[PDB]
This record gives sequence, structure tokens and C-alpha cells, in this order.
Amino acid sequence: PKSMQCKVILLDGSEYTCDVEKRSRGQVLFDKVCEHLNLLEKDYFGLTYRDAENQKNWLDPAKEIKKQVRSGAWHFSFNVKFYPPDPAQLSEDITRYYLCLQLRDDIVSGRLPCSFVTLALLGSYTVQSELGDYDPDECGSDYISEFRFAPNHTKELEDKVIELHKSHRGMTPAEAEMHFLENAKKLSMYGVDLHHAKDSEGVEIMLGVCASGLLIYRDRLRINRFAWPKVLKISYKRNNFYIKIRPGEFEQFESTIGFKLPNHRAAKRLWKVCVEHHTFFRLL
Ligand SMILES: Cc1nc(C(=O)N2CCCC2)c(C)s1
Repeated sequence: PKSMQCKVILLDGSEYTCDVEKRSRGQVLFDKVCEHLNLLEKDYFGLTYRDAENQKNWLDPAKEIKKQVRSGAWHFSFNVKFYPPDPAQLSEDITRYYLCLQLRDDIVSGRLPCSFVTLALLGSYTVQSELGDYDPDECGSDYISEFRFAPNHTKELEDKVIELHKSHRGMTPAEAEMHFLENAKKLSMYGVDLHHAKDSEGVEIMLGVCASGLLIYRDRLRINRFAWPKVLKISYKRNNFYIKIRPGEFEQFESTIGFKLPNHRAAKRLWKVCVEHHTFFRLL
């Protein structure tokens, strides 16, 4: 039985290495990573890989790994796939912990925009969880944390993290992580997967996929929002992505909205993430 080496980047930035039989389905590798992580609430997570166009793709757990990575390296990341709208309802603290690690990367990367005060508050909960109670011995007037808190760090932001960290004395790691999540979950881009597209007129938009539905960001004025229950059919054809919006009360016909994606693979990827979100968030 021939086995392929897999390398998985974990949410703490470390690398997990294991072997699977070369015809293994994605679920096999995912089960190994999740056991390594002592993770039981596995439904929120998945593995990504980079395709031959260098795009992030979800590893389909039901399909052979080799028919997805194809010509590419067996290199993956472990990621949150479905961001829980109410992290307090997850059954395990360790689930909330991995969700915090993902969100920290969402913030530092700039995928999850955040005000100065919310960056400092989230940072303060991370420090409380990671180091425990504020200690002045590890912080003079010139302190800069090893923790990455933001896409761009300033001395002012470092100072505000410490000031709020001082307020959290006696907070336990699970408590600080829950506070982190209670704040993060409110951010307007929380759990929004953004896809570049053009509308039916050729105007550049972003489509966001999340728990509450599909978001169509045209400009700062008028953001179109469509709740999953308002969506009956999601389809792609060539470079095109279509959603079938259900008839409003007393309307005779479903309405169709068309988008142009960069290429056929980008349209299929958007279709699959929409179908998966619709199914997942239909059951929650
Ligand atoms: C507040 C918003 N930001 C974006 C955006 O283009 N983003 C790219 C990085 C994450 C956000 C929208 C589409 S709405």
C-alpha cells in the first residue's frame, strides 16, 4: 500500500506531517488532523489547498485527495470553513480556541476589517488567554507584544492592548476566548468569504458568502443582501454564476441575477461554497 506524505499548516502556524494511502479521500487526512488537534466539533472546519492557479480551494472530504491537488504538492492548511454565528453555543472550549486562532489570522491578514478599539480589545483578550494576568515586569512604557494583533501595528495600538489587558485580571483562558468571540462575531465581515465578480453590466463587485446568506457589495452605498431562504437554486455555466431568488408574495415568477467570474474554476468554486453554506446554515 503506497502512502503520500501530507503537510498541514495548523492555525498556530506549526506544521503537522502525516501519511495517507495515495488514493485516500480528503476525510481520511482531515480525521488525522482533527485527532492530532483533539477536535470533536469538526463540522465547522476543513482543509484548504492551493490549485494550479494558486487559488485557495476547500479539500472535498468525499473525493480522492489526488484528484483535487492533481499536479500540486500535498500541502494543506487547517481552517474554519463555517463560522458559527453564536460561538457561545459550541459544546467545547477547544472548538472556540481554534475559532479564535482562525479569527486572529483573519484580522492580521486584513480579511476581517476592525476598528482601532476592537483591534485593541480582541488583542487584550488574546494576551489574557495566552499570558494570563497583566504583569508590569514584562512591559515598560516601550512594550511591543510578540502577538500580531492587526494588519498594521502602531505604538498607540500596543498601549491600548496593555490598558485593556490590565482590566481583565483573574480572567481564565476559556473566559477571555469567549469574550474575544462575543466581540469578533459582531464585525460586519465576520465569516464572510469574499469573491471578485462583475454584475450583468460589467461593473466590478464582491460577492460575500456567510451564514446569513449571499451579500452583493456594489459600493459603500446600497449593499444588496439575500438570506439563504430567499435562494432556491445556485448554478454556474462557463464563467457565469446565477442565483434563483424566490418570488416575493403575490409575484408570479422567480427572479434571476447573473454574475461574471474571472474564469470557469472561480465560478464553480463560488457555486460549491454557496451550496455548502446554504446546506450547513439551513440545518443550524
Ligand atoms: C468593509 C468591506 N471590505 C470589503 C473588501 O473589499 N475587503 C477586502 C479585504 C476584506 C474586506 C468589502 C467588499 S466590504
